[PDB]
Parts: sequence; C-alpha cells; structure tokens
Amino acid sequence: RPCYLVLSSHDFRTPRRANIHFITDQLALRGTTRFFSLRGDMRLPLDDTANTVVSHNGVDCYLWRTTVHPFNTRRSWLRPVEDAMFRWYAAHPPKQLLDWMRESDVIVFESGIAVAFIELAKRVNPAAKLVYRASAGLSTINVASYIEREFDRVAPTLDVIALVSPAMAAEVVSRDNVFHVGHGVDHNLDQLGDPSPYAEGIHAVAVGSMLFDPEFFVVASKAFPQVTFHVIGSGMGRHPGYGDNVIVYGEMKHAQTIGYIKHARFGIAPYASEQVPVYLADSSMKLLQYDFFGLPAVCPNAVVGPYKSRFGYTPGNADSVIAAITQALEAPRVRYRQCLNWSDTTDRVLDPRAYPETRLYPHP
Repeated sequence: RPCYLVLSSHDFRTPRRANIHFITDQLALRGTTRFFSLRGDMRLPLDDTANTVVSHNGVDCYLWRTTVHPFNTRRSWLRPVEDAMFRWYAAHPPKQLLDWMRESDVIVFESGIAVAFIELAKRVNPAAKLVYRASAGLSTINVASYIEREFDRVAPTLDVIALVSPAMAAEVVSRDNVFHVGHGVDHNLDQLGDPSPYAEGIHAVAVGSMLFDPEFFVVASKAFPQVTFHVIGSGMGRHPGYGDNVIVYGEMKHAQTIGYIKHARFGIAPYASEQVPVYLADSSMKLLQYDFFGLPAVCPNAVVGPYKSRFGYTPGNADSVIAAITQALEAPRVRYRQCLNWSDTTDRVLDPRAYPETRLYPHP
C-alpha cells in the first residue's frame, strides 16, 4: 500500500472540493494519504489547527502556517526580494513536511507554490515518484518569476507531469515526462443525477463561483422569462438585476448539484472575463459536469474550445448572450465527451506511462 503526499495551496478540509481533492479521495482509498497545505484566505476557519496534523476523511491534513509566505509582488524591481522570499520558504520546510516526504511512495505537487518543494522532495526521498498535477498553467496563476524558473529547472526530473489539458504543454519545458490526464468525474454521476429537483418548464443551471458574472443572468432572465435560471454556488446573493425567474441557491454539496445539472435543459459557465487560458475549455470542472450529461452549455467564446454543444457569447454583450442561449435551447443532448471517473483518472495521474494514450510527445 503506497503512501501519498499531496502538496498544494488548497487544504483538503476546505468545503467545495477542487480537482486535487477528488484525486486525493482516490489516493486515500489506495494508501496512507497526506495532504500538506502551502502558502483573506479560504483556509482561515482552519487557523486554530495550523501546524498540526488533523485527520479528515481518511487523509492526514496539515495546514502549514508561517508568518509570511512568498508571493508575486508583480513589481519587476522587487524580484530579488521575491526570489529571496521563495528561497527562504523553500529552505525552511517544517519537520512534518520532511517526515511526510520521507514516508511517501508518491508525492503529488499541484501546480503553483508546490513547485518550490520539488527539489526538496528529491533530496528527502529520491525513490519517491514525483507527480506534478498541472491543474493550472503557472502563468495563469501568475506565480512569481521564481516559481516559473524553478519549474523549468526541475520539470525534466519529475517522474510525471500530468497536464489537465494538452494546451498546457507549450509552457512546460520538458517532454519525455509530460502526459495528458484531464479531470475525472464521479463514478456515480448518473446515480446522483436524480430524482429531479425541477417541476415542469425550462430550467437552466449554473454552478460555481469562478469569475461569476451576474450580468449574464440579469440579461438572460429578462430575455427568457420562460426559462428558470438556477444559480448555484455563485459566491454571490440575489443580484438586484435578476428577474423573478432566477433562483439563487447557497453553496450546494457536489452530490446535490448533480440533479440540477442532469435535469436542466442547458447549463451555463458565466465567466465574466475572456482573459482566460486556452486550456480552461478542458480544465473547467463545471463544463465537464455538463459535458458528462451532454447538457448543452452557454459559456464565453474563450472557453467553448474544441467542444460541441457549447454556445459562445461575449461577456457584457447582451445580444451574444441571447443568441447563445437561443441555440443552447435547441441543441440536442449528446454525450460527446469521454469522461473517465476519478479512480481511472487517478490511475493515469500516477502511472501515465501504463496508459500510453496520455503521452504528449513521441512514445518509448
């Protein structure tokens, strides 16, 4: 039974799992799983647990809290101070990190600050398989110059670079160890799918707070008084612009969202900006959920990507909003996207070479 360590800026305990949490759920099923949280913070409710191991759903969690963390100042002239701060951070891992590294068979570094600990991992445990999970491009996160360089530096020495999107590969300075392993879905999405939460009529759903654009709903609700818009986990309340045909929900647990997704007529990824990476079309978790069911989606043009059943609009552009919805209403529901479950996904994250279709560069 292999022992796993996940390094990330998430904490495993934060409600509303991201991709890394779902992977970590799978790791916990396979072996001793540790999850070692790095870097107003979402993790503040956990502050009284800082610097101690807490067990959560079978995972050993640690929220490392230093006085200051290294970060991108976004000031070219402050760059030697940054590098100094990152080097310092990197040079003072807590004993607990070091111990967990020693104990691991596999260390997973999520894209971001975790990069600063790859060299450390190799010194502490050269036998550990080093898996980098590129949940995001470094440039999108806008990491400090130090993290980019360090990543370019260490990237070839990683055992696995598991990119959520092949579109991530251009900015990854390595080849032989770069694989494509997109997000999984819950193995029982279709079982969670229902009973239906909706009565008669036309229902559209949006889930998640990422770049949440209320203006989408302001326009859409007015233009489609016959569509009921279910806005879940927007991170926001009832925008005063919403028509009465918008229902605003608090944060819902993933499982409870599923019925609202399966039984909608179309879904919506209402990102307020198109200043988004090209890979977001692949890496969007909500879009994936919609895609699993063949639910037509309305989303900005920037995240349609290479996908059928996605109707682009320009945020801020009422007409394009209307036009995309008009098409999403008439789109047939077809499961175009192949969606591996989280377990099958975690299998390729960990051993992509055993699944040679994941290779992004010429095979051995």
